[PDB]
Amino acid sequence: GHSYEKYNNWETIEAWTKQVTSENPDLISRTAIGTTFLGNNIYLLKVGKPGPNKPAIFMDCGFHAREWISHAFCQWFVREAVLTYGYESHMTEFLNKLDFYVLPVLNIDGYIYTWTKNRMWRKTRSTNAGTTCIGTDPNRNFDAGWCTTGASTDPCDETYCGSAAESEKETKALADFIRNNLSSIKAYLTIHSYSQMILYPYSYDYKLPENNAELNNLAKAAVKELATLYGTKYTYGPGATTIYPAAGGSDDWAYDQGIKYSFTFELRDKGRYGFILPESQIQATCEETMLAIKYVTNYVLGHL
Ligand SMILES: CC(C)[C@H](NC(=O)OCc1ccccc1)P(=O)(O)O[C@H](C(=O)O)c1cccc(CN)c1
Ligand SMILES: [Zn+2]
Repeated sequence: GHSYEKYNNWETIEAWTKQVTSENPDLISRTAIGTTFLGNNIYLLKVGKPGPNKPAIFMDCGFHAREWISHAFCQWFVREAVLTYGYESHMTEFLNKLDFYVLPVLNIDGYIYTWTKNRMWRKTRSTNAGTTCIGTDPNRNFDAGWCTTGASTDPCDETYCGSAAESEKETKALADFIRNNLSSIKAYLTIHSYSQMILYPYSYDYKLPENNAELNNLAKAAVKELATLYGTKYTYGPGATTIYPAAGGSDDWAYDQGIKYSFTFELRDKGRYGFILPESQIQATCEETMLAIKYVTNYVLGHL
């Protein structure tokens, strides 16, 4: 069975996407936006009070297989949306005015692999010509300074950038969806762990984005808000200087598509448990992250 306070395997998350939609058709629609290399269904949940010509925020989780708290957050977010709509004024306004496109797990094949074989797997599970080595790093696979820095051209490496930008079915599916909905998508949020950071462009170069001041102020306010709940301290800034250079990232790509609010979240912790964050921290991690996500949503909505 599914639990919001445990890590759930893909079979369970999939059944959950169907169940939560079936139980809340007036707040959620489910579509598949493509298949993974191994033929799993890439679900996208449109969360919001349905209506004509609404703006949108796009959020994905599960780019990287071992970052289990990421997957857990997208599920937590959806329950908060459906349970508090109509009761909590902010979420009610959010869902009335805009849609959240929530992609609960992008790299499903890798996620399944962390359950069945190797808990520390990161990449996709696609084959590579000429080698037995498996997988591409999805967050090096976007057309954003592709493979120019902080990425490897070797399929056997953890940061393999792929045979070409969008070579992976999963990243092509995500990019295709965003390109087809650029007019409506006002913010792009991509959830990773760990490090307790909010990052914004750029990661493929040390150059700063045109609205750097605004993004910094927004990130600063969001981390302050997150800390109000349990005292958890986040840092923030441009990807390249705040953590390390990493070309081909989805946040940089989305930004260069014209989505002016583009953020990578790095959730708990700072290395004590790393990727193996105990289930006993899921609730607190998700609740504080909610505050930051809602702060950003409120800001974006107020600036349309
Ligand atoms: C502990 C976190 C920082 C994660 N990093 C990570 O697992 O690094 C593994 C690694 C292994 C070998 C070489 C280089 C890196 P992740 O969430 O994967 O960091 C991402 C990424 O590497 O895709 C990240 C790092 C820097 C900037 C961005 C935003 N574009 C995103
Ligand atoms: Zn990651």
